[PDB]
Amino acid sequence: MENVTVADEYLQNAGKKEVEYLLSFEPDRLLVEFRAQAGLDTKGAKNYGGWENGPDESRNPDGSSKPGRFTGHFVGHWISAASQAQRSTFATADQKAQLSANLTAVVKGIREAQEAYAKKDTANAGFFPAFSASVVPNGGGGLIVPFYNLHKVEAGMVQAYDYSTDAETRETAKAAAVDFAKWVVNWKSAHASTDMLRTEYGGMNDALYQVAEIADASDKQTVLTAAHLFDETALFQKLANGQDPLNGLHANTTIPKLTGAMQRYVAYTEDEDLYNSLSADERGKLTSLYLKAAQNFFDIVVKDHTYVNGGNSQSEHFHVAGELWKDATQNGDQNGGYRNFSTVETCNEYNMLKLARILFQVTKDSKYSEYYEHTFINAIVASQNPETGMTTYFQPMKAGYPKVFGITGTDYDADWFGGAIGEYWCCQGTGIENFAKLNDSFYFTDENNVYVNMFWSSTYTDTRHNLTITQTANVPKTEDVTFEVSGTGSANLKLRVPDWAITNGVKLVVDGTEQALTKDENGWVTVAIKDGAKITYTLPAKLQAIDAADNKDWVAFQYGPVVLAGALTDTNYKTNYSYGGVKVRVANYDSEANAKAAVIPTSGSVTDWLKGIKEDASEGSNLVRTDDPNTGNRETLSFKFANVDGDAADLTLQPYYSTYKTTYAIYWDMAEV
Ligand SMILES: [Mg+2]
Ligand code: NA
Ligand code: NA
Ligand SMILES: [Zn+2]
Repeated sequence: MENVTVADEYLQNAGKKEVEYLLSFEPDRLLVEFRAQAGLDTKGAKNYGGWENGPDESRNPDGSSKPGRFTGHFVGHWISAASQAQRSTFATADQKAQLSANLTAVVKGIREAQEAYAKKDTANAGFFPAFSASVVPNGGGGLIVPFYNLHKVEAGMVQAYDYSTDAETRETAKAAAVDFAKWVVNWKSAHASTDMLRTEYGGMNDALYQVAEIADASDKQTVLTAAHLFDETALFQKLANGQDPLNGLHANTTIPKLTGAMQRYVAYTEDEDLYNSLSADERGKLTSLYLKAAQNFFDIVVKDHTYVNGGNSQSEHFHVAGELWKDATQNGDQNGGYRNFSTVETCNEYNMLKLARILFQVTKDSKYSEYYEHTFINAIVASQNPETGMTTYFQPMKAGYPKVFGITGTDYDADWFGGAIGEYWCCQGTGIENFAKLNDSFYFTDENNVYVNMFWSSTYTDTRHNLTITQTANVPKTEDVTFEVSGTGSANLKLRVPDWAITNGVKLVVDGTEQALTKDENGWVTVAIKDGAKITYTLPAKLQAIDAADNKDWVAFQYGPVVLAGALTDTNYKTNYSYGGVKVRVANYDSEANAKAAVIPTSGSVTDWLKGIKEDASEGSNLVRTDDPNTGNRETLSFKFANVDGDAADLTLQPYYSTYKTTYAIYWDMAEV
């Protein structure tokens, strides 16, 4: 098991805020709806409200009756995140003791509700009673996407089994998760003619495959059957056959299904007894249907459906391949609803990162690491307000919007949000996981190989070996990454040659001698390491312009792995949003800010102006790096346009990921005088 301490100050703050937020939740309030539906004493507690409202006005903080709600979804994410925080290195010993006690109380409380519910309703024994079993699988009575909500609890239980230090808690989580899988099988055999894939079910196949790994031998086949009930093979077949069926599909609905296809692959290939239990046909389909569907999905998404920050979707859906400008700009800027601002739901990138991660673990292809790094910085890290810890729903791509974050719904950050009842969007629930597990994908151990997935100052150890690796990195503020190795034994360090680096300037020095950048068949350079190894890896950052396939005149700028944004106008977090959907905050457009994002070359064409951008961002470039590399931290990166007219001439471009106090431009409108 990896242990990774994080020395990067921006990521330390991000992770510490999340631990504080997780600690602000009370177990009895998380447990209210489970208890109520199971007939157990609720101790007069209220649920946390918003998407965690239930049907009953006396238990809902806002007093509403049968509101649109997603009961259990955020409780499930909280179990995941509080578990992840036990494994991660942001929480102190004392924070971990308290959060672990809280996790144990929630896991035991849900198990108790499950068991009490099973006696009230034997036919549905094993159901997690977050809401009425009568609305499975399509919802009803204001309860939306039941299987999606249950998926979070089931996924949560696996994380608690994996990461709780409390033996009873692990055993309780396993019993709960296996009993829920048995429920899925019993429910579906009783409702054999009911389609349970038409309504969003989250990553239920994924979670159940993960349950099969933890189940007792005599339960595995039952859990595998449950998992496979949630494999949408008709979708997978289309994808495997090289179709792009995505136009009109809900994006966050779809992505986790393919992570579940990959979990099937992993579950069967990593347990020889399971692998051997398949037919020859089934065995071949692991590769020809499941892996192939996921590989092809990932590729079509990144090539044809992805914005410069690694994100996808508009109004929560995929649209026409390549029509990114159209989706981001031709859907209105009026306040409220889901319009231009509704690009790049943040859940989608949490899911894309998990898909890239399991594709990496199976294939070792460096392209998945390049994507991971890019999207982790420019969509996930970018999603957080560094003062509050809260996270985004949408990420607008058209210029002139602010970033809008959620609220706590707890006494955390009361100086910002006062006594307001929380909302607990999906994006806030994936959000808490993003920051609880923030250090889980820096390095991957595989036999005596150690893959460097991202470049961050950190220290890596693993209980399976006796080497310690300390990385110091600041890219792209400074260009040298160093590694220092201590301990005993040997290993093979695997390094990516980033596409974002100026290729001819990349240099690898190992123990004071330059090494060639020879790649293995998966794209990795390999360095033998042992005690006292010292590596300097020079990665000069490339400045580049990235347009949309459907509009050469809508252009974002990126320096090394950091997408830049222009700071346009001041924003006020108290008034800069409206509502859309179910209690979702959506950004309000600033048309004066948008007007500043016109990039008008003083002389010549837009094409010639773009050609005059230099990769090294030096004097003479049409976009010039202005910060001193040797002063300030990474977020002090700063750029200015040159040879342009109007307001853009005076703007600062800085990292998108750290921009939150102003409206911003990621994509600029290139225009002739
Ligand atoms: Mg796992
Ligand atoms: Na083009
Ligand atoms: Na001001
Ligand atoms: Zn979401």
